[PDB]
Amino acid sequence: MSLEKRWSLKGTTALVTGGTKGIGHAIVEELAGFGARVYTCSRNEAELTKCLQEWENLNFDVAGSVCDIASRTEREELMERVSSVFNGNLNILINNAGGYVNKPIDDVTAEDFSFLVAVNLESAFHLCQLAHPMLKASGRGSIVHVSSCCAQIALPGHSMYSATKGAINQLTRNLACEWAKDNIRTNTVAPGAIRTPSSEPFVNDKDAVAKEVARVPLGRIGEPEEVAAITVFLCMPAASYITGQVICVDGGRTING
Amino acid sequence: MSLEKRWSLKGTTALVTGGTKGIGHAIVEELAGFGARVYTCSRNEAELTKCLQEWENLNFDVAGSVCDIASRTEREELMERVSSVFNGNLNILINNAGGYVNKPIDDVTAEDFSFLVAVNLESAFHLCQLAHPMLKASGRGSIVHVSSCCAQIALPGHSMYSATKGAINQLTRNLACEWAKDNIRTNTVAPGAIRTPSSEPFVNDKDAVAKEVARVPLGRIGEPEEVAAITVFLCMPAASYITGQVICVDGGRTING
Amino acid sequence: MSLEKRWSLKGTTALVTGGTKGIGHAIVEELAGFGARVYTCSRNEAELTKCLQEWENLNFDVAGSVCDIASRTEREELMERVSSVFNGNLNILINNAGGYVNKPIDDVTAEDFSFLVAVNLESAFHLCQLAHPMLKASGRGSIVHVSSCCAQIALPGHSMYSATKGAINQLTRNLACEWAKDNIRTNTVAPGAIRTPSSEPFVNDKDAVAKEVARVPLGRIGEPEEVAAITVFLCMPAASYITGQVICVDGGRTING
Amino acid sequence: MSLEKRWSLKGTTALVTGGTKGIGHAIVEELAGFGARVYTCSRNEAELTKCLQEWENLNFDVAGSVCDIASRTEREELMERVSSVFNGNLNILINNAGGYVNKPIDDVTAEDFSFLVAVNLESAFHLCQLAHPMLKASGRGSIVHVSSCCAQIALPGHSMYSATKGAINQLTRNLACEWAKDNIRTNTVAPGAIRTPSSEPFVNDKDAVAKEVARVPLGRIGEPEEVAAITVFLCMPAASYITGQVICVDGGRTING
Ligand SMILES: NC(=O)c1ccc[n+]([C@@H]2O[C@H](COP(=O)([O-])OP(=O)(O)OC[C@H]3O[C@@H](n4cnc5c(N)ncnc54)[C@H](OP(=O)(O)O)[C@@H]3O)[C@@H](O)[C@H]2O)c1
Ligand SMILES: NC(=O)c1ccc[n+]([C@@H]2O[C@H](COP(=O)([O-])OP(=O)(O)OC[C@H]3O[C@@H](n4cnc5c(N)ncnc54)[C@H](OP(=O)(O)O)[C@@H]3O)[C@@H](O)[C@H]2O)c1
Ligand SMILES: NC(=O)c1ccc[n+]([C@@H]2O[C@H](COP(=O)([O-])OP(=O)(O)OC[C@H]3O[C@@H](n4cnc5c(N)ncnc54)[C@H](OP(=O)(O)O)[C@@H]3O)[C@@H](O)[C@H]2O)c1
Ligand SMILES: NC(=O)c1ccc[n+]([C@@H]2O[C@H](COP(=O)([O-])OP(=O)(O)OC[C@H]3O[C@@H](n4cnc5c(N)ncnc54)[C@H](OP(=O)(O)O)[C@@H]3O)[C@@H](O)[C@H]2O)c1
Repeated sequence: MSLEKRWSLKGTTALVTGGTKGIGHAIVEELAGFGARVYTCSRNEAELTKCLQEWENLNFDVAGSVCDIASRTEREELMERVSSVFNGNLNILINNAGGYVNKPIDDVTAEDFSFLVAVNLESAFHLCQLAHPMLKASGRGSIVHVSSCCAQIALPGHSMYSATKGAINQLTRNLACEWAKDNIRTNTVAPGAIRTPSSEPFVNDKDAVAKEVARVPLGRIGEPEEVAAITVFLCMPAASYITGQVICVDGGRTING
Repeated sequence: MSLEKRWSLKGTTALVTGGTKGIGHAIVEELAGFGARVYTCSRNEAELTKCLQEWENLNFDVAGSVCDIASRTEREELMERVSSVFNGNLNILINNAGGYVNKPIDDVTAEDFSFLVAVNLESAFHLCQLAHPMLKASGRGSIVHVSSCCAQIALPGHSMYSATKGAINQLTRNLACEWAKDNIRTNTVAPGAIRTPSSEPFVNDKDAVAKEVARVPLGRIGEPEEVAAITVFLCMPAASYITGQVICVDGGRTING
Repeated sequence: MSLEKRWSLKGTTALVTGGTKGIGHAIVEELAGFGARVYTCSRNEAELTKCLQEWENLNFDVAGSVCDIASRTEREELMERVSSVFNGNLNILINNAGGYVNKPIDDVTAEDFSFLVAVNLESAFHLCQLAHPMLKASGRGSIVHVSSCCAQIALPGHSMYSATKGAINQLTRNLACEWAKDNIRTNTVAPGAIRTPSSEPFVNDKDAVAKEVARVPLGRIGEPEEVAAITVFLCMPAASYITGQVICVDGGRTING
Repeated sequence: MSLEKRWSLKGTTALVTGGTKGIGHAIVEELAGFGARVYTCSRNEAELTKCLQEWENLNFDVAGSVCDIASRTEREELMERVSSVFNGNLNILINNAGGYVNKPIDDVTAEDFSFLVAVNLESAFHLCQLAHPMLKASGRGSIVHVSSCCAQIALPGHSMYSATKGAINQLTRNLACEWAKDNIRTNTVAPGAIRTPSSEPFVNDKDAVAKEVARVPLGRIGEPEEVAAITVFLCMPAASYITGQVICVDGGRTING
């Protein structure tokens, strides 16, 4: 296969959960920029409609609908709309939307626990199950979860958040092996500190980011499109021999002494 | 500190969940053999009473009560009995009891998901929270989760089971870092195929174990006391500089090509 | 930067060691396909000349000279020619050329040891040293080592080969952290079994292929351009936040139980 | 086997390279404390003689001879003496003695490279080869390398040192798999900062200590016997199912964000 084909996504369809802000927003534009048809979602109808209007002016083909992926019913309705819009053919699934709690281990409540598990673990797992017939039908499927580099080290207050992301890391390996017979590859991008609306409060704390950036060899927090780039590459045919891998996008955070 | 003291557990107290069968049963006898006072539990009153009667004849000091660690209420009652029996001083917590489901990813039900998470992840997490005041009060605390070597590789049908065990692996690192100030170390033993009542059906399938043992460099399945030995060592003062680690007890399974 | 600029190597200069066959040949053509001026080498003058002739006819700007990277003097002369050709401005360094010995541990000779160390480890380390001033001068530097997925698992007869590759994996982390101040990133691509002239004896052993393929979830040996694609991506500005990582390109080999 | 027999080295024979100071000295006394007949070595005749005199007075059966493990001829003469002393029956091989250089990557000289490779990598590999017939003859063999926790992260000035130790980590996996048929297990203990005569310049730099201690969850540098304890455990029959593992002994250093 030629270079132009191997580095292209024209004629592919993709689903990105939580694509109205930050990393997921960058992933949607990065996928559409390489010729993919993108479907996304969020919980805010006004914000989602503004983004769909913005992407239309950029000549992108992006559809979407309101969906809280922490609800089993709404995950099923979402995959039913995706299956009808894309005619049951889905090439790409990006499990981007997540949830975050920053509390010491003693302070994690029962509701904190179930919230993180529902949005970070059960949602991705169920969406993979629902996507399986469509990924197999497309002929070339690519699942990319976005996890966190703190699923390999210990950060203060990240216990249950990092634990759910660690489960996602292992789920990557099971999916890659079980669904290899369906020509479906599964990988994970694990970001470090990235400038998103969710990381804004931490970013506006001068003393907090100074502690963080000092641990980063590249000496800065990452940008959303620095995560979206590798995410998109893993979905290209050029990555046809890469499956089951956890790629850290952290500027060297986790490997730094 | 002398060699005899560093390799001893005399004068310590321990809690082992699910200590009536298999690995947990071996852990209880291994802890008691080194002079520890052991508290354990299971869901079967008759079987638990027989084990407590057996350990009494072996001159062990083992107490216990019926408890389903998948229930939040029963976990709280258990830690209240442990706190009264041990006078609020607990040195060792062994999160041994677990749950297992063997199904392809497509077949994992919503009830399969919540069952595995409750017994493998939430129970261990909550029991650590409840044990924290007593571990800090003892002056030298040791938490050991028992996970699985399949939280680092992909085995058929192990998806959600391995995913919960992967979360346990990351939780080890958070606990070791957050509670280091309380002189509490946290580690994890990750067993391979071990001869227990739970692994019996797989063990009695000649073709299935032949596939498994062929992947094991040592050419056999492990015994329960091969897991209990390292578990006990991690609780001794000799392991005083080992914390946050995931030790695989698999006969070389996961590192074998 | 825009999408077009982030996914481009236009205006860059690169060095690939061993680009006349196999993976290195795929990397050269992949780099030039994205607009990079390439310099390559090998030990065979006639073969390198034919490659340079072929690449010029494909309108690539690729230069080359004969060099045995296992020779310190020839590594210095190589980096001297690269400096004059590119005017002391080098963006990319790909350490591809290596050596291989398949013998049990009892059979590895002292000459086998020193050969594997010289070609797989010392060459890459020294070339990084000699390239450091030029990479810093470019303003945007990217080092990529080609290691092996068997640096994480044990394959029969791979002991010393995998040991040197394991040393490469660690060197990646040191290079990423020490030279991040110079705007240089360092990563590593660790391939599985790839169809190259070196692997030809392994590929023509139908029994040995079937044994290896059975352990690969994707059910096949990789192709050279499947390694070259991710190699080139790690050199693009799109990978600006990825450093110190070892990316296994093996079709799921190392994570398949 | 019973508890007493599984946690015993009575009747065993061991070899520790570099047992006159620091970690190796702790390993010798720890092995003999459990009943093992030990053989050790160093490059200083007077110091080794005093150690042998001290160990005899403590009623240990420890023998020794002068040997520079960086010399192939002296490694062969060493293993020749070990064979006659133990009558060709060797249970345990501890590769403790090593070398260290702290320089930035730009400053590592060709002599620094070859020195680190010879003492940290080639010595251990060759000694394993020479010990293989004796370990197989013992009927129960155990190899333990002493690597470093910095073979998983990047510390300033550790590049080549950590690279050789990273090679040791991989060699552990090959040795465990190739020699499992001979009833030989191979594992690795990877220490953090330990109070040894070698680390004395680092320990007497109050600024350098505080910088390192701040990254250690346990908030202190380790002690030699904290490394020796787990080293001895991996040689006991109790560890019969543990092989091919790298156990970090660093107080949580490598997993602390
Ligand atoms: N520093 C970092 O940013 C960082 C570091 C490590 C890992 N990560 C991971 O990277 C991923 C991206 O995170 P982010 O930083 O972009 O912030 P985020 O809050 O995880 O992403 C927010 C986007 O997802 C949507 N969303 C949130 N919860 C949702 C739900 N339950 N159902 C449907 N949509 C939902 C949001 O829209 P609405 O709020 O309107 O629903 C918004 O469009 C996350 O999974 C996170 O765990 C981020
Ligand atoms: N091959 C293997 O055996 C293997 C491999 C990898 C990992 N592991 C892990 O090693 C650990 C030990 O497992 P195992 O093989 O000994 O079998 P297991 O079924 O996990 O352990 C059973 C013991 O725990 C008790 N138990 C089970 N569920 C419980 C609950 N909800 N509440 C309280 N007690 C409970 C059982 O008593 P009752 O049933 O009477 O309650 C029994 O005493 C598990 O966590 C498992 O995940 C085992
Ligand atoms: N299955 C696989 O192919 C596989 C698997 C894992 C890792 N790898 C790694 O991936 C890399 C690519 O290997 P490959 O299979 O492409 O090898 P290959 O097909 O034999 O290619 C070797 C290339 O490097 C050149 N070369 C070899 N030794 C050299 C030296 N001392 N100095 C200068 N040039 C030299 C060769 O040219 P001359 O021979 O004319 O000098 C040739 O152009 C290697 O580092 C290998 O260790 C490969
Ligand atoms: N902070 C740490 O201490 C630390 C951290 C990470 C890893 N490590 C590793 O742990 C191991 C223990 O190091 P250590 O700190 O105990 O070193 P040390 O205190 O300097 O002990 C060195 C011992 O080995 C002997 N020795 C050194 N070079 C030798 C050679 N070429 N041939 C024969 N014997 C030799 C020495 O005796 P002579 O000098 O009289 O020959 C001495 O008995 C080393 O492999 C080291 O790389 C240590």
